[PDB]
Formats: sequence, C-alpha cells, structure tokens
Amino acid sequence: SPLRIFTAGGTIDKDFRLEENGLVVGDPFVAEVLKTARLAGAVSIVALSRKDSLDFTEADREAIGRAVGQAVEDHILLTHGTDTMVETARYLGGLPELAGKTVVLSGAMVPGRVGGSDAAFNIGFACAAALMLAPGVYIAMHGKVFDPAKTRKNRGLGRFEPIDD
Amino acid sequence: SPLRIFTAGGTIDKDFRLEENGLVVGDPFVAEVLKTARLAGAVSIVALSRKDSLDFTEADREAIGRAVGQAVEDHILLTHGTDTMVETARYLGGLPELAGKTVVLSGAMVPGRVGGSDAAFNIGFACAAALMLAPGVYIAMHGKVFDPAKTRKNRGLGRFEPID
Amino acid sequence: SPSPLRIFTAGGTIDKDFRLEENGLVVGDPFVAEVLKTARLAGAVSIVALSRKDSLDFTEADREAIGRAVGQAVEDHILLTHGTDTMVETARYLGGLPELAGKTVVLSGAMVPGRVGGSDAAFNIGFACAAALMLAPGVYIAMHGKVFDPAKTRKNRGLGRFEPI
Amino acid sequence: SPLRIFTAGGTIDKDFRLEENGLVVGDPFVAEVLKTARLAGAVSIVALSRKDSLDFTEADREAIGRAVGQAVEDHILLTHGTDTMVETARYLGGLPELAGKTVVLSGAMVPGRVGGSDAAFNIGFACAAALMLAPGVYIAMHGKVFDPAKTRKNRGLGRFEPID
Ligand SMILES: [Cl-]
Ligand SMILES: [Cl-]
Ligand SMILES: [Cl-]
Ligand SMILES: [Cl-]
Ligand SMILES: [Cl-]
Ligand SMILES: [Cl-]
Repeated sequence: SPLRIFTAGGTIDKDFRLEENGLVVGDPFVAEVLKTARLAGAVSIVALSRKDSLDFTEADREAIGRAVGQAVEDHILLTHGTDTMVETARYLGGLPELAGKTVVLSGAMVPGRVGGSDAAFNIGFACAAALMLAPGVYIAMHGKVFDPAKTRKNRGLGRFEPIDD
Repeated sequence: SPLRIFTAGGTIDKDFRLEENGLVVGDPFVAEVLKTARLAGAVSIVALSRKDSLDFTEADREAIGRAVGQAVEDHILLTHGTDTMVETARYLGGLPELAGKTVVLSGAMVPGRVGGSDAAFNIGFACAAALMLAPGVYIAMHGKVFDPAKTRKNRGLGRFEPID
Repeated sequence: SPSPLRIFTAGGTIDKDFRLEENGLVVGDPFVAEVLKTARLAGAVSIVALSRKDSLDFTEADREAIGRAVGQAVEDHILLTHGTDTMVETARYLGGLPELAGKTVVLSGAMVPGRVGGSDAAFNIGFACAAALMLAPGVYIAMHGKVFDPAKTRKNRGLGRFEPI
Repeated sequence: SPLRIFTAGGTIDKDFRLEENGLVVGDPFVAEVLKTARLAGAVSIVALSRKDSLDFTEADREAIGRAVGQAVEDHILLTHGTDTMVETARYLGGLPELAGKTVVLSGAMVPGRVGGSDAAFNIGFACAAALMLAPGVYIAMHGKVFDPAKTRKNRGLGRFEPID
C-alpha cells in the first residue's frame, strides 16, 4: 500500500498490567484496529517508542523525524499521545526530508483497550486523511484536520482547539 | 465543509432481538461510533430505510437517489449493506442531481454490535473520504477507495475487488 | 487440583456467532470457553461439546443423547449450556433419569449471544458454575441470578425470562 | 434469599479519566454487570468507599464492618480491591454482628471497563456463592472459594493462593 504507519505509544496504546494494578504503554492498538479492518495484505507497522507523555524525550522526537524521513512512502500515519502531539507535529513540519510527504498525527483521548474509546474511528479517519491530503503535517482528531501551527491541546476539555488569537 | 450522513440499514446496523432470538436491522450504528468520536462539528444522520439485502427493493434504491439529490451538502456518507452496495453506487453515479457532490458508500461485513467488527474503522475512513475526495460516487471499504463501475463484491471472500 | 465441575455444551443463543458468507448468526463455538479463558481459573475444568443446535433445530434424539452423556460423566457437578426456549423440557427430562441421582446438574445459557454487545452470558456462566459446585443433588436452571426448579418453571418468550408457573 | 451488595472500590471499578490521562476508581462496575443480567428488580447496591489498594485505610475497613453489620440481609457480597481483600475478610471474620451472615468478597484482577476482564464472571460466581454458602466470610475468585485465614494474594502472579 502507499501508506506507512508509525507508532510512538501514548494514551491510545495503554493496557492494564494486572501484576502492577495499573496501565502501561502496550502493544500498538492500531494493529488491533487494522486486524479487523479486512485489509488486502498483512498488517504492517513500525513501532518507534513506547513512552507516555511524562517520559517522552526530545531524543524520542528526533528519532521520529529520522524514521519518517527515511520511509519511501509519501503517505504517513503516526499514532502518538495527545499531550505533546502538537510539539511533535510542529517539529516534523520544519524537516526538509518531509517536504513531499503527507504526515498525519493521530491517537486517542481514551485507550483503545478501555470501553468507549475514540481510537478505532480516529485510526480510520487518520488513515484516509494520510492518503488524501496534500503534502504537509496535520493532526487528525475529532473528525477533522488541524494545522499544528494554529492548534493547542486543551487537557481539561480533552480536545484540540485553535491557539489564543 | 459539512458532512451529512444517510443510513440505509444493512449488516453494519444489525442488532439482536430477544423475541426473534435473532438479528434484525436495528438503529444506525454510525450514531454510536460518532457518539464516542468527540466530534468538533455537528453531523445530521438521516435514516432513509432499515432493510437488509434480502428485502431492500429497487423502490428503496430510487428513494436514496431522491434524498441524496435533495441534500444541500456536497459531502455525503451513505451506510449500506455490502451485498448490493455496488448496484446502489452505480445507480447514484448515473444521477445528474449528484453532480458536484462527493458521495461515499460504506458499511461493514460484521455488524457493529457483534465482537470483531470493521464498522468503527470503516466509518472513520469513509467520513474522511466523503470530506476529502473530489466529486463522484465511491465505495470506501478495506481502507481503500473503489470506483463502483470497476468493482464487485466477492460473497465468499467477504471482500470488494476490481473486476479482473 | 482439578475442578469437581464438568461443562457440557449443547449450543443455543449463548453460542451464536456471525458468519460473513451467510450475513447472519449461526450456532458457533461454545462461548463458555471464551468466558473461562479470561476468568483466571484455579482448577482444571473439561468443556465437552455434545451438540451445536439452536432451539428451532433441536430434536428429542438430541435430548436423549444429552441425558446419556450426563449420566456417563464421573463428575457429580455438571453445567450444561443450552438454548433457553427448550431448557425447561431438557431439565425436566434430565430430572427423570436414574443415572443422574447423585449429581448436581445446572442448565444455563443467555438471552443475548456472548458475542453480541450487552450479553448476560459471562454473569450467567459465573453464577451457574458456582451453582453447579454448591447446590444439593438435583437438576436446576440458573438464570436471572436465581435458581429455578424446572418442574415449577417456564420460559415467558415475550418477557425473555424464566418465571414460576 | 435477598442479597445485599456493597462496593468498596478497587481494581474492578477503575475507569479512564481522559482529563488526567489515567485511571481513577469510578462508578461501581457491579452496577454495569447487573444491568445486563436481566434481574427481576432494579439494580440496588451500597457504594461505601472508592479507594484503591494504595489509599485504603484501617478506618475505611472498620466503616465496611459497621455497614455490613447494619444490613438486615444474611447474604452479603462486597466488591473490593484484591491486594487488601484478605485483611478485610479476616477483620470481618472477627465481628460478632456478622455471625449468622454469609459474606463473600470478590473483585477483579483487571478493571471491568478494560477488555479481557474477569469481572463479570467473578460477580456471577460470587453472587451465587453469597446465596449458597453456609454463614462465614469467604473470598470468591478464580472460580473457587477461599478461606481467608489460609489465603494470601500473590501480586506477581495475580492470584489468591494457600499460605501453605
Ligand atoms: Cl500519553
Ligand atoms: Cl444487509
Ligand atoms: Cl436457541
Ligand atoms: Cl441471524
Ligand atoms: Cl485496588
Ligand atoms: Cl493510570
């Protein structure tokens, strides 16, 4: 397919580890969504890192820039935590190796393995956005496309919204 | 630009009824998917019919053409059963009142209310396709866009594929 | 330390599964195996499939075959998963068999298939397993978080519930 | 015959709060399991406290003893976190107001709102156990009944086991 999928952990991939009575960043949830989507080929993703927003580092962010630049595909999906998605998307937007590529960041406010998740919808929408949008770096959430330069995460209302005018 | 959703029943919307001890075509599952999607914009969901592929008629297919034609929006998602999705899509492609509209048909091989369903992914994918594709009539399934004129449903593989 | 419990499956609503090629439900693999897989059980328990019928296709020959299998079991604690529409008739028939004299036999199932959202199946299986281990010798129906005497019970098909006669 | 159900929080009740990106102890999951169990009457529970195993106190434990002793019912289910369950069960075992009551503690190693949870099976089994066992205090987990004086939680293996 023309699409390459990268994962950088975050809320979307959280799973319960019963040995510590708490969530960890687990197996990439996009693999679980694509498993039941009846795709033509084997499910194929790249798992870059498995951090949550607290232990994600600038080194982890540069590693994403290098992985995406080395991909041969020009249509790119990156699943990520929402708390520092804008920071990653603005960083990728300044990399010249990404000039001709459509790069879409998405994830979920609720882990896929928790009831009532936005994850599967967001993954479908984001896959289609990555295929169909003109070259650029975008955030796809809430069934819409956000310009990362003009967007912030509101942690309190769990949503992306326009920056302060 | 705003999306309008029309529903025509099919597998995607099947639900268990205790008294039938069996499935019936239920409330549109797209509304359940959009509920947990934390949407930025308002989306109208209009139910045109609640049939399965066995009791969906040519009269039902004409009624969908009339409702899509009367829609003010140029971005339309229609949820439908897969067994005759190609026939509906080919019919809508022939209608002059759909010039300038992007109309995407989608649905699910497995009911949304059954474990292991393609429905939520296919709804996300088809919503974006309806917003982003140029005017025309399309089928969005298997994370791909199909041209209805060059596509068929393989019943046994439970897949859409190119003719040839 | 093996469970005193043997589980027999005879099909019914509990086990219904969606088949793509038919665009509808068929009686599938026993849902009790899926529930016990996530139950973290202490004791080994045998699940034996006797039949894969719904209540519409069930015969007097099938019921006689179920009575022979239960009677031949070594265990004195038996769970039988079954459709609800013919449960009372199976339970009354098992109640008449001398080979079942020393045994606790509990029939249960679900009004909604395990594999459909909003199912009573996992609750019913937990309740019925405990009932089969703890009740005095006899034949019982376990549904609605209660124990029913088959001779004094019927299925109200309209209300989708077992009730006193 | 009548069962009284009390909840004290723990793993079974954890729910994701998207405003903090983490789990909190939430609405008692037993209400969700009983909702789909098609019971004869309204689902009725007593929500005593909403601690996890790390914030639960000997005062919270004594408050459960007072609540269970005030119940008119002689069949009692208490949902609880597993890491503190043996100490609660042993404490209730010592209370004279509980002498003629069957008191069953249960819960789940995985929250009910996370996929692949033991919660619904465990509630079904423990409801039956509370109705059927002789007076005493018991832990119902792993499809069997444990004597709390002879039992410990193995945190690493997520299981109750004999001391042994
Ligand atoms: Cl995160
Ligand atoms: Cl259909
Ligand atoms: Cl049946
Ligand atoms: Cl069916
Ligand atoms: Cl806990
Ligand atoms: Cl957490």
